[PDB]
Amino acid sequence: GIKLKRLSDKPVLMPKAENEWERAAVFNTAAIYDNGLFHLIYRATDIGPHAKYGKYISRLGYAVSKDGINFMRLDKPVMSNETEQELRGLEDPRIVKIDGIYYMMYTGFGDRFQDDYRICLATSKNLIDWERKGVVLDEPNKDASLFPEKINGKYVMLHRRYPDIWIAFSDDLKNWYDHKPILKPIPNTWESARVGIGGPPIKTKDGWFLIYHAADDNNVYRLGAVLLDLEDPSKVIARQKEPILEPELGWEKEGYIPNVVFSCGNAVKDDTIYVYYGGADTVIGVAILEMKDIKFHH
Ligand SMILES: OC[C@H]1O[C@@H](O[C@@H]2[C@H](O[C@@H]3[C@H](O[C@@H]4[C@H](O[C@@H]5[C@H](O[C@H]6[C@@H](O)[C@H](O)[C@@H](CO)O[C@H]6O)O[C@H](CO)[C@@H](O)[C@@H]5O)O[C@H](CO)[C@@H](O)[C@@H]4O)O[C@H](CO)[C@@H](O)[C@@H]3O)O[C@H](CO)[C@@H](O)[C@@H]2O)[C@@H](O)[C@@H](O)[C@@H]1O
Repeated sequence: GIKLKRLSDKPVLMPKAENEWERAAVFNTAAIYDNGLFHLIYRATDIGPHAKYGKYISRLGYAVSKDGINFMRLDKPVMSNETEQELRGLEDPRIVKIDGIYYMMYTGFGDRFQDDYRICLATSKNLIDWERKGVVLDEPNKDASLFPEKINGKYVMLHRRYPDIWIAFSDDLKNWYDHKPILKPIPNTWESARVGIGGPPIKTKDGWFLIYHAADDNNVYRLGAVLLDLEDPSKVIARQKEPILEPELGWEKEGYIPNVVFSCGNAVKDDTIYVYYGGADTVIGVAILEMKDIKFHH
């Protein structure tokens, strides 16, 4: 069925030894195509992103490309660890643009107590200057994004009350209602342990195309695909049984976290989806899917 095609056998972005904030790893990047350019807001750590390596701090960098493969990168992070909720940094951003404003949801990792991580919101007009809007849901949660437009006059968000993908609605982004689970793990498969969104969903004629990730019982992360109904995105029209992307290359299989492909961003240019993904929580790669190749067996 659906399979992402890698544009390169090499990463499109790698850590940079000269800059402490991105010395160890760059991964799990937001992505958006705007004004003729691919833009990445990428997660970066000073240390390998696991407790076994040390007290890593995640910050958000900016990179830009004309072709979606060769990137230029800014020397400093566009968002750094500023609040108490962000003591251990900002993780796994997802960005959409609605009416001239970029809405970035990210995980603020505090680690002051058990499950001290929260979905936070920041907005920008330019992807460089970010204004914090605070915690979105005051509960242990992550893997969140707005839909790229309002549905029936309402903001809609995906989130992940472990281990399932959830949806919720809001008039003003301040209070949320109609919480319901939309996607769950399937036992004795590649997607048994947990699920979560990839990048933000993409609107097509047949429905909302949503890339999701899942872990198996050996903690191998892969990507999958689902189609949601346009008017009621809680309804799953189709879900592909097989993954669309798996760890295959050396920099996907080996790194700080072995056997991981993980996406927080899918940019669109001329009916081609550019899916950016972290490899082994260490580097960033890219793989494509043409709109016309979005075909579900059901
Ligand atoms: O966003 C922060 C951080 O998230 C990372 O991934 C998430 C998660 O991280 C670990 C931890 O997750 C715990 C729990 O951890 C397991 C184990 O649990 C303890 C105890 O905490 C539980 O209460 C108890 C069950 O009642 O079991 C105990 O054994 O602790 C181990 C050591 O810390 C850890 O290896 C085990 O995975 O796992 C459950 C799901 O199974 C989580 O819901 C729960 O939050 O969270 C802390 C921060 O609070 C982290 O420091 C730990 O690394 O790991 C999950 C997979 O196991 C993953 O799904 C979560 O996303 C990374 O994404 C990282 O990059 C990021 O900085």
